[PDB]
Formats: sequence, C-alpha cells, structure tokens
Amino acid sequence: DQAGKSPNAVRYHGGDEIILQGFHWNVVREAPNDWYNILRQQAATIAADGFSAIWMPVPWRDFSSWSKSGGGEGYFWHDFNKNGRYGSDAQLRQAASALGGAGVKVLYDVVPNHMNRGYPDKEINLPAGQGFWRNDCADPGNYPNDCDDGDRFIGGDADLNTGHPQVYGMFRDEFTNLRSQYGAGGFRFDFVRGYAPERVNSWMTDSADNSFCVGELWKGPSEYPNWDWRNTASWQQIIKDWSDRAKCPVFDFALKERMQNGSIADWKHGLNGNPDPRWREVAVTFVDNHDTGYSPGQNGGQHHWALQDGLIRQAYAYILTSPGTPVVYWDHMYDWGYGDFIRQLIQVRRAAGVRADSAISFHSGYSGLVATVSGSQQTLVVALNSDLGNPGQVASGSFSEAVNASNGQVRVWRS
Ligand SMILES: [Ca+2]
Ligand SMILES: [Ca+2]
Repeated sequence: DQAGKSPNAVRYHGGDEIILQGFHWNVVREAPNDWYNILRQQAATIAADGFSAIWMPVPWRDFSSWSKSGGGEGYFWHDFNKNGRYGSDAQLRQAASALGGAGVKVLYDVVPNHMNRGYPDKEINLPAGQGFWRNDCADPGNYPNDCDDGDRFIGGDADLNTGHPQVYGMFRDEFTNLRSQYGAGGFRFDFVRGYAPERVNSWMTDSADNSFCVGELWKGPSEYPNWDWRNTASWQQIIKDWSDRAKCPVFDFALKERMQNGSIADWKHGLNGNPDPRWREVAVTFVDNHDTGYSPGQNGGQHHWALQDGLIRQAYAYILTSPGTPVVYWDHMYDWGYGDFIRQLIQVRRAAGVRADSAISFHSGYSGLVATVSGSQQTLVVALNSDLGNPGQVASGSFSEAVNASNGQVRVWRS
C-alpha cells in the first residue's frame, strides 16, 4: 500500500485503493444493532477479497424516524456518541480494530452539513441567535446565506454554519477523535454541496492530512444559477472544480450520469476516462450506493438512480479495470451473488498494476465499449457488449483471456 498525495496534492493515498462500501441503506432495519459485529466477523473475508479500504456507516448515533419509512441510518445524527443503530461504541472499536488488523483502512462517513437539531435528548446543544445555524441568518432559498456558505438540506433549518469557529472546531476535534481512538484512515464527506470545499481541505489539513478522503458532490449543471459557469459546464468540470478546492478525490458522478443516461460507448465520458491524468486520478468510481441503488429489505431501499441488473457485470468490469479509484457496493459483493465475479476483477486489476492514473484509450471502430488500459504490470483489453473479435485488433502484444462472462458481453485480456 503506497501512500502519497497526487501531483496536485489531492489526497488519493497513492492512487492504489480499492474500496468496499461497508453497508446498504437498510442495515439498521435488517441487522439492528448488529452491524459492527458482522463486520468484525467478516474482516478477514473483506481483506481476503482484495479491498484496501472500507467505507463505514456514519458512526454518530441517529435515532430519527419518518414515514414506507426510514431513520437511524446516520444522515440525521444528533450526537457524536457512537452507541447508535449499527452497534455500540465498544463494538465499533472492535470492528475497526479487526479491519485495521486485517490490513483494511477504515474510512468514516461524516455529515458536517446538518444535525437532528430537534432531537430532545442529545449531548450537543447549540442555541439559536449566536450564529451556529444557517437559519440564524435570512434564508432566501437553497443558496448560500451569511450563516452557511453552501446549499441547505431540505428546509435548511437543521443546517449548521460550518464556518462558525466553534462549529468548525467541533468537527475538527471529532475527526481527530475518530483517527486517534477509532482507527480512521480517512473520511467520506457527505453532501459536499452544503458547505465550502475549502473547509474540507482545512479539516483534512488539521486532522488527517495524509489520509484518504472522498467527497460526494451530486449536483448537475441545471442546479446552478444561470449566470454561474457551472450551469453550462459538464458533469466532469463541476466535480473536478470541487476536488481542486477540497484537495480530495470526488465521486465520479459524471460516469454515473453516463451509465444512467447514455450508452455503454458513452461511459468513456466519466471523469475517470479523461485523457489528462490530473483529471482521471481524482475520480472515485462506483456502480451504485445506498442512495442511488437498491438495498435488501424494506421497499428495496432508496433506489434513486439505480443501474439496471442487465448492466451490473459490465459496470463492475469497467470500474475495476480502469483509472480512478473504484468502490464496490456491499450488496453486489455480498448479498446478490456478484462476489465471485468481482473477486476475479480485483485480482485482474492488481495483477496488471492498474492505478488511479493509469492510461486508458478508447477504440472507435467496434460496438460497445472497447478500451486499452496501460496498467503498470500489464496491458488490459476490455470489450463490453462489443463485436470486437480478438484483442489484437486494437492492441499490439500477446494477450490471454482474463475474464469472459455473460455470453461474451464481458471480456478482458491481459498482455
Ligand atoms: Ca494507498
Ligand atoms: Ca449547508
């Protein structure tokens, strides 16, 4: 495990990570209070599967509820107290210790934008009029106000002024706490549209400068004001700009949007297919998450922007063999049976020495997606839903079949 910063000081931790998203949306309903125990017991497996890092659920306790229903998942926490719906503080430490022990870094999901303000019994009480809240200032709309330099969450009445010295300080100390007592190797920043990118850089600088970080910025061009450059920019340029300011890798929503709206050939338009390595290397690719995808149980979870089952293998084949840093959804790996297939690809990625900044070229004369990836050990030829007949039609060298699945729809060759 190589550990540096990118040539632009982006905290990609050597560009060699392979992340497991360690939960699904309904864990709190399906394995109530038992999730950390399950992870502790799976640690050896996760490690054996080839993951270098795991994205843990929000550790901050959440006892919210709303009604079809939800609550307690962590995105509406009331405290920094770890005795929540995923398990106890003690179980968390054991889980973290087991994962860290098996060689898997622990990335914690953190939610700095808002908190369950109205929760009666909480350890954190910030009064109104004092400037701790967004709503302490005039709230025109879902736009920055003087009390909050980002967008608001729903109504914006739970929005924190993360720029308030005492609020900034509060998060900063919790981040240090997670690192010193909960074995945090990094953080996944939730709803980065809600506060300044610069703040993420400060928090990282202050608490875990050399760790891995990733921000989730899900906001399309049409969501910015008409006069904003972003209103007419590509998905790639919007997320790249955030990454440049936060100095953290960013979820590849450009690739997700093409997976959802374009054809397989169009997948070459995510951040990760960018010809500039300074662009590609900060991309954190995924297929689905707790939000966009399905989850076992209750109403199939959230499924806000789910990838159809007929493209699941193709999607994994693509992210596991290409530039950027890939993320595997718990469910595809461990619930739905794609595990064996994902394991082979992880092995293929590792054997070829594919990293965040590896070069990728797309070949125009065949159907589907055809790409050549220059891994540091080997060259891979990837043909998805293609008529390509032999790897030699697009690349020089001697190739062996590495993967052949879904009736030739997924094919990978190594040099
Ligand atoms: Ca690394
Ligand atoms: Ca906000």
